[PDB]
Amino acid sequence: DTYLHETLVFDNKLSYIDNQRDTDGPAILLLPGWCHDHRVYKYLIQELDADFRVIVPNWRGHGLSPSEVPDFGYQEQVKDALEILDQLGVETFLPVSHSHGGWVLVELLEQAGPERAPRGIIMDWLMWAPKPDFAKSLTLLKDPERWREGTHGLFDVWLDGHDEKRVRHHLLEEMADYGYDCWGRSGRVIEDAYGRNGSPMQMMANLTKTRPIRHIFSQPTEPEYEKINSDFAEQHPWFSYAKLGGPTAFPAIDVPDRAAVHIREFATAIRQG
Ligand SMILES: Cc1cc(=O)c2ccccc2[nH]1
Ligand SMILES: [K+]
Ligand SMILES: [K+]
Repeated sequence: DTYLHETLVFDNKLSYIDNQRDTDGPAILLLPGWCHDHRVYKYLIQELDADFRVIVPNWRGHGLSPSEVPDFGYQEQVKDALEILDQLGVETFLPVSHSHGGWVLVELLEQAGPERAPRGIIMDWLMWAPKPDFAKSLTLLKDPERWREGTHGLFDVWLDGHDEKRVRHHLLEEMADYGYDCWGRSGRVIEDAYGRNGSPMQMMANLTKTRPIRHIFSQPTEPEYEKINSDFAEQHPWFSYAKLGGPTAFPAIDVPDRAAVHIREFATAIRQG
């Protein structure tokens, strides 16, 4: 992209997006999920580019040139993200995550505190403990014989029977160059994160300093899913959700306008005390 930079972060060389917009805070920090890069945010960046400083960190072995790296998890993602934020001299940021980027967002909210990271937005992140089908997929991702088969079953779930041109391009073209190294790592970390933390909702409830977090999602579409978000929202003043009605698990791609108004609303709220 026009905005794609690269820096040394401890051992590893990481690419990141930085639009270097010279404007009022907070910074908008878009956090990739596993085994994809800033390319998932190219439509979202367009919505935000003019009115905000937009930062997109790419994880170790993630970017236009995927490469094998030493095993790491979401704690390393936080430190990696914070190291890029120190080098860019960014203080106050609004983290916005996609899917299992959420583990990075919540740990980041903890480690940075409510002053630097006063709110967060989590997009299409499975709020409940893995269901058998998702549990099955992590299995396949972790198996060096069937990891690719694992990715294809997930692609089926994320597209939800839609011929959605932009999302299909993301999955089959922009994730094509990611291998078992990444997809195997993704299965290991996400499985461990649900195992260790219970769920995203347990992790968020467990924060030392609870904060405005909004879950914005299109999937899953079933009533039972909306109710756990609704019940959690009832129990926690700080939690809200928005069902975006988009066709796929990638609203950043297929309803970027809708993603942006929620991001903008949280950005506005931050700018006003
Ligand atoms: C980009 C992306 C989205 C996901 O929901 C996911 C889940 C498991 C493994 C890898 C993954 N990768
Ligand atoms: K279509
Ligand atoms: K609430």
